[PDB]
Amino acid sequence: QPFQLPHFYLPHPARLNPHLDEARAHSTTWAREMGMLEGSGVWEQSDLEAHDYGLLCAYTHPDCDGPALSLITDWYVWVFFFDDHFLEKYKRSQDRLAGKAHLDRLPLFMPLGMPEPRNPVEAGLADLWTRTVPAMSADWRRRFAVATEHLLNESMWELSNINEGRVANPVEYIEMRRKVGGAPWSAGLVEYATAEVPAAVAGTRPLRVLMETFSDAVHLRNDLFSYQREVEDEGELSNGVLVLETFFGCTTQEAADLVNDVLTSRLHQFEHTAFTEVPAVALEKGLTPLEVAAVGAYTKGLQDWQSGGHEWHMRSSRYMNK
Ligand SMILES: NCCCC(O)(P(=O)(O)O)P(=O)(O)O
Ligand SMILES: [Mg+2]
Ligand SMILES: [Mg+2]
Ligand SMILES: [Mg+2]
Repeated sequence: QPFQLPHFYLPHPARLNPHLDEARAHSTTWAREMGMLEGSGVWEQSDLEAHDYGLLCAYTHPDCDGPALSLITDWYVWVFFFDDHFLEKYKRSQDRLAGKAHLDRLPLFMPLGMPEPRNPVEAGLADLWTRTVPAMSADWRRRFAVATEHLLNESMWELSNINEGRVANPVEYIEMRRKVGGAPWSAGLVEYATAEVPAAVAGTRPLRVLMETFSDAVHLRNDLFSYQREVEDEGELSNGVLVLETFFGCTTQEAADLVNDVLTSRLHQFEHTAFTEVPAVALEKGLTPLEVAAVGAYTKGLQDWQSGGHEWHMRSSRYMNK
């Protein structure tokens, strides 16, 4: 173990969806149906169960019913399969050209007909997209497809950095995980689980800031938990602890300690944003009682996502949690 986990700022206790065991059973079955287990070259069933994405989603989406949790869990099974698949098939061989082609096919499985799927990533996305889109607005649809594409562009950017040996500097790292990282995608599914953000406030600064603080915080937390795997097994350079470490030339523990202080700070700004800036713009735009409740449902969702996410990271076999 390369460093000891720091003292985390954890103000709000996590809650756990009672449909957890339902989500587990369904998603493991769905994974095999998509071809993500034996024969994938990526996961065996034992891997998927040890990662425990049912537990992740039950922690991060505590209030939705059994069917919603099952769909969300499949989404996360898919997003992590895509991550480990891309690593195993393209990153470890630094196959930038084949990676590009792989990624270029995936938008064909998010129509705003579809081709036949040739791999589990394509198969999973096709399935999820058809199951999810009918329940949401046409506007959520366009935003969610964009968010999913950003995730895809992220893998490319990361691979190119690995291939050229270039670690991003601290501002570059943050801005890149903001622009193409998976926080808007996660927040996209929080809306599915809670309510879509009223368009009257969706593009305003306080909701933008709310997303910035949410994004920074979730990535920095994961960086702390996955540094060991990423640095001494994967060769992944997209990690905040590694970014500070190379920039300052400090010890691993020193960088993790500062990363965590940055994390606590982002969490502070989230709380302030959620409590003050967002309610203010809700008044300024004259949202109805119903619209205000949707906003509150969503921001509350982000809070529970973060608290649950930490409890998951402390348990999943993906991470440095002893
Ligand atoms: N799509 C899921 C993202 C997975 C990660 O969180 P992990 O540390 O678990 O590998 P990332 O690769 O972004 O660091
Ligand atoms: Mg990744
Ligand atoms: Mg990863
Ligand atoms: Mg990580």
